[PDB]
Amino acid sequence: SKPLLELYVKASGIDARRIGADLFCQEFWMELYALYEIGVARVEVKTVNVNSEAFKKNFLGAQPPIMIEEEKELTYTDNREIEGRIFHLAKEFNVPLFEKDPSAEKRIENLYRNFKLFLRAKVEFDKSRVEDLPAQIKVHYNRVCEQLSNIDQLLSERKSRYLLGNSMTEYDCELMPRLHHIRIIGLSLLGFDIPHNFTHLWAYILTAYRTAAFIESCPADQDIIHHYKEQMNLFTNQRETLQSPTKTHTIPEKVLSDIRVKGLAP
Amino acid sequence: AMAEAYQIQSNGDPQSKPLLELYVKASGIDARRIGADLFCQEFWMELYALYEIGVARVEVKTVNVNSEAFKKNFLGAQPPIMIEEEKELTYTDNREIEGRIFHLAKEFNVPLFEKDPSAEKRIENLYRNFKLFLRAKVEFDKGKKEPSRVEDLPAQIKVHYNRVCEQLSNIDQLLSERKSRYLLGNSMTEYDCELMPRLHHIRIIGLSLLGFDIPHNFTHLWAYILTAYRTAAFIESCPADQDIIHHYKEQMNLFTNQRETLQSPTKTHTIPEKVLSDIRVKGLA
Ligand SMILES: [Ca+2]
Ligand SMILES: [Ca+2]
Repeated sequence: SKPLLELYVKASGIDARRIGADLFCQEFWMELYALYEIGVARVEVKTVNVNSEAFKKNFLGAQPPIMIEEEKELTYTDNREIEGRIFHLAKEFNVPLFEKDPSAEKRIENLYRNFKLFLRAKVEFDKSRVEDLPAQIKVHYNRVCEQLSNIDQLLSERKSRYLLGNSMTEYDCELMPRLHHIRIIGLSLLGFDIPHNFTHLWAYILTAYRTAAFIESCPADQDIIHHYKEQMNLFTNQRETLQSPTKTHTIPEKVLSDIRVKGLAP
Repeated sequence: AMAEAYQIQSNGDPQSKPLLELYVKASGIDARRIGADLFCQEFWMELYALYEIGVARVEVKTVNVNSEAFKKNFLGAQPPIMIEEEKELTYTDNREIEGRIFHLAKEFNVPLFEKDPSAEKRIENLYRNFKLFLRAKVEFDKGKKEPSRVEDLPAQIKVHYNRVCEQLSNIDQLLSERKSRYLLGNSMTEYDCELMPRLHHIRIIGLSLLGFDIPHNFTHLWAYILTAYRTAAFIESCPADQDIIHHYKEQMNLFTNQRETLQSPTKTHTIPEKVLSDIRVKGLA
């Protein structure tokens, strides 16, 4: 007597059995998990290879995320449609999953925008150590750090476990995957981690790594790395290809100590 | 506001108003031609509404989604994508693109966005049944040199066609009761930006591939299609017939020979004769 929603997510380009690193797939999967956890929806998630013939013919060129509600004969291929259906369901069963917060919206966009500029600038430059970067590349790195600081500041003013309060919202479903992508790509491709002095931001990342919605929907490190390399036309050798999948959900020991001192975790 | 209007010296530079660039999926036959992506046409129509009244500057550019530069520049995002360079902003997600256009429409008192669950259901139900019929008939005709006529189809294929006609009929009925130029009233809204391209796709694909026209007795609907073919927002953003056909062929994996690949592009915006008369004799145009 509760709706079944099937979510199609883009598969890893390395192994089509593994979930890929599309951020919009993780956003909706997180939302759906939040409804699933509390018995408001039935949810199946399926991986798909977007280059496949059956995929193209079945969705006429739509890309994941795609959500299906067969009991209603409804296919939601557009992100507006998927969000609207999940919002309707959240609202129906009084689940506080959606809120409007222009501050979060701006912080999220601006962080990832600067991340993308830095990723491209540094990869092209390296075709190095961040400390040694010349001004014209280093400025992109600094701007990423500035946005990370801004979110640290926001979390520090709010004193909240999640971005808007003590419960998860659509904005965590967007920011947490972006932060984790920033970490994984930072450490592997760019030469940096999130600055250790941003204790609130790190506490929020710990919160992500303790949130079942995030954990269950999180791609392996190798699949995050391949996602960006593939779109950037960066070669991935077979050693890399064959790496057994891992999920790096660790916090630096000194950061964990700082989190305890300031009381930023349970 | 007039009192206030007398107290504002708002500048007269075309470069005052926001510049929004829309990247649209190109034709897979000739990448210089606009493709048939329905979300691209929806937002282009909305941008044109704002463009034509001087609310925004708008440029449109076609892209081969398979190009290395496009993949690298937008990290896998697909058209439609909207750029507002002067704000350093890139809207890659349809929620973001709509959000920005919605904001601007509101800010300048433009009645472009409304909420209507009648309209939203009718649009979805029409295109859903069209897609079912497209897929069912294409598969039925596999291994035949001459395609089947719709009138000869067995019940489990023909039902999708009948459901298409039912939904077209439902929309005709809604328009007849509303007596409006556009779907919701006198002004183009986002729902027109969704239905008019869908209707035109259905008309072109019906005549060219599936063996049917939008029924000629649906006079109010045909009047609304005529409205489309007289709305600059629609006309300017409308792909050529060959690119609409190719769009569905390339995903339905159907064969495009050298000839229709070399077919010179045309845009068929023609109402049937008796239908145009019916429209005139009811004053629907
Ligand atoms: Ca989608
Ligand atoms: Ca898009």
